[PDB]
Amino acid sequence: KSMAKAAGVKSVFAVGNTVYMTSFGRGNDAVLEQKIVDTSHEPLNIDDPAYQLNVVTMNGYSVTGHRGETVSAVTDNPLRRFNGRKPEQSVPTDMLCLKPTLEKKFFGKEFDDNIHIQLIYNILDIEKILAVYSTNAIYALNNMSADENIENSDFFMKRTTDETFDDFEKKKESTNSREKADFDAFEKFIGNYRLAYFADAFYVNKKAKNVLREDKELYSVLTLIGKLRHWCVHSEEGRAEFWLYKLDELKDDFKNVLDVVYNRPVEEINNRFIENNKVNIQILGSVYKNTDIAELVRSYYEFLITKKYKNMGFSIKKLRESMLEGKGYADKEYDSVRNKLYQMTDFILYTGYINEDSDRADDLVNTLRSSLKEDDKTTVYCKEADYLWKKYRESIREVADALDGDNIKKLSKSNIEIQEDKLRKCFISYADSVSEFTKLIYLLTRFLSGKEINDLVTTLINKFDNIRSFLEIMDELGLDRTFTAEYSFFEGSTKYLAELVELNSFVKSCSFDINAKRTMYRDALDILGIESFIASNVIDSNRFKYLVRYGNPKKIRETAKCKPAVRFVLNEIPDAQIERYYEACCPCSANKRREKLADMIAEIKFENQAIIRLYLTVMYIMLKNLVNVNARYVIAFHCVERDTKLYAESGLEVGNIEKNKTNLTMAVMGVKLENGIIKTEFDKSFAENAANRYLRNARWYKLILDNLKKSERAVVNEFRNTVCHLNAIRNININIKEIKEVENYFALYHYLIQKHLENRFADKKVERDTGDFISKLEEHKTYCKDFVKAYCTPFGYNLVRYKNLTIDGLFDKNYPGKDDS
RNA sequence: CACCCGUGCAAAAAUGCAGGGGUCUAAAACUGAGCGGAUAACCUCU
RNA sequence: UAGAGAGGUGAUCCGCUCCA
Ligand SMILES: [Mg+2]
Repeated sequence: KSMAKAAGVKSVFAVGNTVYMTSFGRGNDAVLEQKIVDTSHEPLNIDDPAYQLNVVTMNGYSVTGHRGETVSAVTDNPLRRFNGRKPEQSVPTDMLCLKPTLEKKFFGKEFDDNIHIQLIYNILDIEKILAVYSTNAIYALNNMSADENIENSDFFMKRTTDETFDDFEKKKESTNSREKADFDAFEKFIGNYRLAYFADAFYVNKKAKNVLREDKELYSVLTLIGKLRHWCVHSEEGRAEFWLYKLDELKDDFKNVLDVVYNRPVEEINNRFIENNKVNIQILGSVYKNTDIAELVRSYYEFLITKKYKNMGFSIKKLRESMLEGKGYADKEYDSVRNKLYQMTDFILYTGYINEDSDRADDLVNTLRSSLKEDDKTTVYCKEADYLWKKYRESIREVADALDGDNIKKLSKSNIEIQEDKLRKCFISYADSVSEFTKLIYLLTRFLSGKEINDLVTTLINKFDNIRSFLEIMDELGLDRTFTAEYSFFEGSTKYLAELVELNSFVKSCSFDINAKRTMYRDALDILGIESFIASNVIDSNRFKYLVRYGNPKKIRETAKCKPAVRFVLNEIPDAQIERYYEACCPCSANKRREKLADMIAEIKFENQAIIRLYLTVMYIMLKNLVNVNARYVIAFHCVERDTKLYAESGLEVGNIEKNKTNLTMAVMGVKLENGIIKTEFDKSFAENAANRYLRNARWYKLILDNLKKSERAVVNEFRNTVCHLNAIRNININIKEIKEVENYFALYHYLIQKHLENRFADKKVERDTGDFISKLEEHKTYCKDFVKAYCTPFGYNLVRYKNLTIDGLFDKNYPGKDDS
């Protein structure tokens, strides 16, 4: 987008009165080129200048890079920020005017630079991205007890990693009713039949059958996630602030359960790596009659699992496809062992390429990089494939004829006695040499879907890589960086980055218990509305697996009867897919086809039936999107809970936060609540004394003040409780009963929230504005665009977040829209 | 097609044109060759 | 016609490596 980024300007920093500029290095690193003080620059990195300064002035800098095509761009001097037309230049502050307090929190003192603030913001992003997935996981585990649904202070809410299971059992005989209820809730949870849906966490094999873990292990696994959620979404006090970063100091039981949970996939991958692929290696060694067997298994492990030496610069799969084309191996007879044949051929190609065919690989990579046209690309691929086939014709023939039918049985029954000394060097690390943070993260992802698992892992690696790059460039300048005593967890950022990269290689979705199949047939029976085939068809479906985890089957069955909701969601379906779906089971235009398909979906009944796939697909996508929309407000509430304490440390009289969470935006504005109402009216003088730069502008200050008078503490409290507990989705079958016409997922989610709020506040007196909002909601049969900004006011101090979270069209990145007024 | 900031030309104190922002939001990076993961769709054999 | 598995293919989102 920006021409400055294209020109190669990575970042612009300002320390003291001197300004440094960085450019992109190898990977995600950084390096200094230009330093400018008092419009006078001295070059650095003489060996390879990414860009050069055409002209220098106090206003800005002129650069022309060589990253790609010669592109000229102009960058702005950060020292002149906030000091325009308004001794008149200084290091820029934070938009929230909360920089010195954060710098004092994570470091000894203020550093008067603009790098540490970026590092702190990147650190905060870790908690910000952990909150959403932690609350999603805790919702997934809380989905149990669906039949006897109740809403109160839940068992998972009050879980802390202070008392072990030894002390927890003491509540069994205690006369205290409050603790008796908690212990009974835990006992009821431990006997739930649906626990098998997370067999990768609560189940362990025992000589062999999968069996339920011991009680203390289960309690530890539950309470770890519970405490993680409570710490990340709430605000701690005392020594519990630094729980995640002083994770090294738990009790023994949690360490043991983390070790046993994380070790099982490693044992299944590494310990029996020989046995799983024995039929392949035993013939590969025959093919390589003059190589070391230990080196061969080492190379096979490197290729198949870690892919450490892969990515040489061409698709080996395409090379194999072009090499085998036109030969007899495409025939149907070899289809039984076809996958093993491709694996052997690919490994042979790789091994030949890494050892001897190095110059050829380099030439192929250079030729691929030098050209752009696809015709030349495929011609070069075929040219290399012909030579490769000519060289390797005999070996693949040897592999193919040695992998026929009963010969595999003879291969399997025989034993093998390889030496494991050379192989263990490249083994992935066991649980004995793995940090607690990665173990806890892995335990967290046992309750997430594939998309969520990938997003979490990738964002974590990206953030840690950014932290490492900032640490390195901080080292380059020569300033102090050493963290405080209680925040030393980030000192070894490189170790955690490499560890997470290793973890990402083998992380997979949680496997499902074999014995749970009986429960599947009854649950899938109810999700199709067949009350007192399907098991063979839809149980294995991934949509069913990701729908049963995050939703009550009965509520999902009931919520599909709402015709407009189903009608809207299938609009995003590509034309070809729905066109195929329609004529598949129905026996003139796209819109009527969609409407008829939605009507057929709504009235699904039983007593050619390929319609089931579309129903599960649409249920899965709409539920996932509704969950994702709610995830944003969890982030906002977590940010509020952090910012109230940060501002209190800053010196502002924020006051109590839990009783009324509008206190944050009230303290920033300089207005104080009096006798239940905001007495003061708007005045321009109040804008100049805003606690942060966001509320300095008069118009948005007045808008926030006007909207604040229509907010109520009880409504905001209930909205907060609904957001954290996800009660809007948990009671979808009632809150979506009488919708008329939805226009986007934002509107659907907010209508759900409105209906929930109206349902609960039906028997309590309320002030006039809320009554007017309720009257508007019921008559229009759609979400009100004023209540949405009325109860979203606690995030008012962050004006940008306010606008994004209350204006339809500014909320979704993929669906831009117009702005009001 | 949101927010903030700088510069040059208009001032009636507020607009236009042209740029930057990991220190704004779920939110910093153009092209080419590849790796991994996740959800799909199509074809061929059983 | 609708119901198993394997292989391949045109498209999507996130991360990562190399060169310009
Ligand atoms: Mg940021």
